[PDB]
Amino acid sequence: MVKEIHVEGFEAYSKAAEENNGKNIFALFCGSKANGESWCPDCVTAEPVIARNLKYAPADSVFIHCSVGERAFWKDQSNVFRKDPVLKLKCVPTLLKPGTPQRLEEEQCADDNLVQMFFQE
Amino acid sequence: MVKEIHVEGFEAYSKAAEENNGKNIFALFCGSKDANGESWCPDCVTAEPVIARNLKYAPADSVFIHCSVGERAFWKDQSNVFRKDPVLKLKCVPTLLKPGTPQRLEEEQCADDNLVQMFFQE
Amino acid sequence: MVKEIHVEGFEAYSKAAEENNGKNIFALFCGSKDANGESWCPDCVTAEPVIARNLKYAPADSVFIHCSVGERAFWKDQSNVFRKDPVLKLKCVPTLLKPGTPQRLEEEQCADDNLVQMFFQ
Amino acid sequence: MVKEIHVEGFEAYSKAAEENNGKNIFALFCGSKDANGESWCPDCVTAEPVIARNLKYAPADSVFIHCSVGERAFWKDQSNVFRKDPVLKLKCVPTLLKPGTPQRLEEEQCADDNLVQMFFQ
Repeated sequence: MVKEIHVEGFEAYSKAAEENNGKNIFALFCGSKANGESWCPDCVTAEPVIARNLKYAPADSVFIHCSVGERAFWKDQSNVFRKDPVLKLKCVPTLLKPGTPQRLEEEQCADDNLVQMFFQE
Repeated sequence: MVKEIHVEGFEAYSKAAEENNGKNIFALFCGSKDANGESWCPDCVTAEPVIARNLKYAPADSVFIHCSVGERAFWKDQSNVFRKDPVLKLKCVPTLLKPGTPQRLEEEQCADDNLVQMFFQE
Repeated sequence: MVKEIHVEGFEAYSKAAEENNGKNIFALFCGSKDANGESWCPDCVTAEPVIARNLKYAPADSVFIHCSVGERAFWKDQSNVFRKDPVLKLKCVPTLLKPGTPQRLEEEQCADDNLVQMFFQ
Repeated sequence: MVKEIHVEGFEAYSKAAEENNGKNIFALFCGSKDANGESWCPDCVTAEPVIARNLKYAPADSVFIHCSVGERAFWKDQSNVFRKDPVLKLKCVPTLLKPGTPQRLEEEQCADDNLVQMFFQ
């Protein structure tokens, strides 16, 4: 297993990221959950692909699962995730290694080989 | 210097990419320029010199493909061949990408001197 | 002008249709737009102006429901509520239909000026 | 209907213009359409239907000249006959112009329904 952190919203994400700033951080940005209905279909498709490829990450990695909030919050073009100078999120799902060019979006987050490449190097 | 190819449109990109498939390819996708070198894509204008002075960080034997996607009116079409390509999946210009990898920069990140260095660096 | 309702998703369409059940209902089913006003459905983009300039041919008290079915990822789901509804039985976007009738146009026929006129007139 | 002339290239355009010099001429300059295919000019393709549906606003005597300037490579030549012509002074395609007047629309303005109606009226 790889360490995983589950956060809801930008403040909770920021705390997790700042407390792991010394580590190999991978982050998935996805829509919030009717508990057991995500509003983001491509998020739901990505989760299991990401889950089965996390083993390819280097041993002491940290996986942050970040729920961005409700669809209406996410649709706000000026929301904190879209305007963050490092995250610069354009959509959910996004898989990213913060502060690097390593990014996958939408259907690419369910692409088994690209997700393996993302975690492995 | 690093080998550079300058291509205009999808079929010309496709030829360069397929003839260099055995090589370490970096690609920049930008708006086409006018007859005075004038560009409709302001973020593309900004990115060009940052990318130019960081290419030296790419490995030896890299190939840099400078791809003009065409006019604004071509690019504005949400169904254009660059956006629908299953590998490129372009969402905006400028895009800096290693095709078939997670290595991608978009818009103002293409003019970020440290992210562009990191993108080329190996 | 003809009365127009703009709805997003199945629940909002269902409200509009049930509150207009005593009226002459025309419905367009289209891919959802981005903040950018931009569409993932190119046949939907081509149809809206054709439909906009032919709506004047509808009987004066008609009700035109513009229904955004959701994102591509929602629509691609072959079992989604729009495709499975017993009355709508949507097979594609765009679809122009008078619910519970044989009157239906799909894909490029929604940008056919004479067939769109015929649909409303 | 309004009289229309379809010409390919400068010499053909010059013959149509000179043979109609007594008349109210409107001219559209667009890219050539390659064999079995559309043009290389997307803004030309967008303009054509807007222009076609507003031509009825033109006055009595009117003549509409549809002029293909040639291939993209010819057009991109900054010294080509259309760009250098002392009356046409073309800067881009599409261009809608009443030769020898200040009446001119370019690029996206050629698909602006109200500016095109105004140009013909």
